[PDB]
Amino acid sequence: SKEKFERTKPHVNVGTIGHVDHGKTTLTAAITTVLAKTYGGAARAFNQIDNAPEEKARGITINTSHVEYDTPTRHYAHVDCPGAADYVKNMITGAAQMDGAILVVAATDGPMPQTREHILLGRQVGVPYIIVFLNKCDMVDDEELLELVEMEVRELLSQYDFPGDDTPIVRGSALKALEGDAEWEAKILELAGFLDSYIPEPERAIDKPFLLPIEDVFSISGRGTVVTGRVERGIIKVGEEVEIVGIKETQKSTCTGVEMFRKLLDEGRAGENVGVLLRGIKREEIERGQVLAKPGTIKPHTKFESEVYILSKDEGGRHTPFFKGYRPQFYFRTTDVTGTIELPEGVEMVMPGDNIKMVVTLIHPIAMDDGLRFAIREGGRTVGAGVVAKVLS
RNA sequence: GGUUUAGAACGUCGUGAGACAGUUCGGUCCCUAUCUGCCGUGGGCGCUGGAGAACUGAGGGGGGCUGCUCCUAGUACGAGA
Ligand SMILES: Nc1nc2c(ncn2[C@@H]2O[C@H](COP(=O)(O)OP(=O)(O)OP(=O)(O)O)[C@@H](O)[C@H]2O)c(=O)[nH]1
Ligand SMILES: [Mg+2]
Ligand SMILES: [Mg+2]
Ligand SMILES: [Mg+2]
Ligand SMILES: [Mg+2]
Ligand SMILES: [Mg+2]
Ligand SMILES: [Mg+2]
Ligand SMILES: [Mg+2]
Ligand SMILES: [Mg+2]
Repeated sequence: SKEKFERTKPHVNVGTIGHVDHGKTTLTAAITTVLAKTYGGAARAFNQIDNAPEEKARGITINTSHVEYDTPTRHYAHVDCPGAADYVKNMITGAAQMDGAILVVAATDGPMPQTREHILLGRQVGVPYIIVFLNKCDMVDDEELLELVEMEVRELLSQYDFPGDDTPIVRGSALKALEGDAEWEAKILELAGFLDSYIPEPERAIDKPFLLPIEDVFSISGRGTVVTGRVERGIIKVGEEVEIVGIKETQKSTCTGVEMFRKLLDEGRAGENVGVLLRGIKREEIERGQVLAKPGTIKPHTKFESEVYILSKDEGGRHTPFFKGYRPQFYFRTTDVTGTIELPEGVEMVMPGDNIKMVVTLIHPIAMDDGLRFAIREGGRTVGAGVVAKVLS
């Protein structure tokens, strides 16, 4: 916290996606070192990304570790999700902010079970565009075998609603480009070109009132409690009133300071990932899941009508009916919450692969409006997405 | 140290002397090796004229334990761990 971040170049929220032990932290670490040397960004290393006793004794990503690197045209803000079966909740918070993704497949193994589950989760939340990166290559010195894997990735995307053949499948090692090989360094500089060319400049909302869903809370020793998250809409100013709304109850506060990757900001606008400092609030009372709205706009609710689209075996969901009393997990913006379903009159059962309305009573109150969407999950697998119809409370 | 001498006590059994894999405190462990055996170490004669060396090797003996850490490799395997 020292340098004022000057607002040059359009901000793009990027993140990696992939299977476990399949290239991801190494991919980001290579992007950090390569873009530092040629284009003249900040250095950093692979050690600073993933850290602590829990992510070393095993050697896996559990929390969402972020990076900020720059190119001539645009400015990027990377996110490394955990990619594993047990940590799928905190993966969704990183994936929700992401506009243009970097999928990671491997030329040795190929497609894996969670590579399918990641892409299935992304569309229901909000991932318009996606790029593939074959992160091994050099392990198999053969032209025929490597190109057979390229064919399999186009099938995954085209089956599950995407361009498929139009998506640029770049190839190359991360470990060779990390240390400094001239042929492999330039092949990741080519991926930087595809991030600019393929993914467009995302359209932000700088008009409708201020909102900020919290992905993860912090406690800076000196200043107080800080809350990170993408500014989903509107603008923030250092001094304005900020009514916290969500789980538990509803608190009043003021914005002490906005920052972007340990650098100051006056006007933190919509689209970019910023960490807002609060006035006289503790680490205990503020929870991961709540939202920072402008006073008077949004109101907390725990009962709502919604036209939910349940999925069948073809898309990816259930294969059996269910009566009232069913309690799955609802993923609104960032965090999950349980809720009992109440079906309408003249509706005995809910078959899979059907379009119906339903009143859902949540256990906690969460803020919502008419137009918002979510993705239901239960039993380590998806159920179906929907859209909010009417507020009831 | 224990169990098995003589002293003493408790509990129990006995009229009592005393008794009890019941308990308790105290209580002399001798021998210079002839022979076999064994570990060493010589003298004698032999090995066919005598002497000094250096070998060969039948045969015999000794020795043979094993952890942890890296590399291959976070590779095969495994949906993940
Ligand atoms: N030889 C080679 N090894 C690679 C390459 N990319 C990744 N690896 C290996 O894979 C390991 C990195 O695993 P990650 O993908 O970071 O594991 P992770 O963070 O759990 O992955 P996610 O679950 O996707 O978050 C390293 O120890 C590398 O040895 C590559 O291009 N070539
Ligand atoms: Mg990682
Ligand atoms: Mg591992
Ligand atoms: Mg004694
Ligand atoms: Mg005695
Ligand atoms: Mg004595
Ligand atoms: Mg003696
Ligand atoms: Mg021998
Ligand atoms: Mg051995």
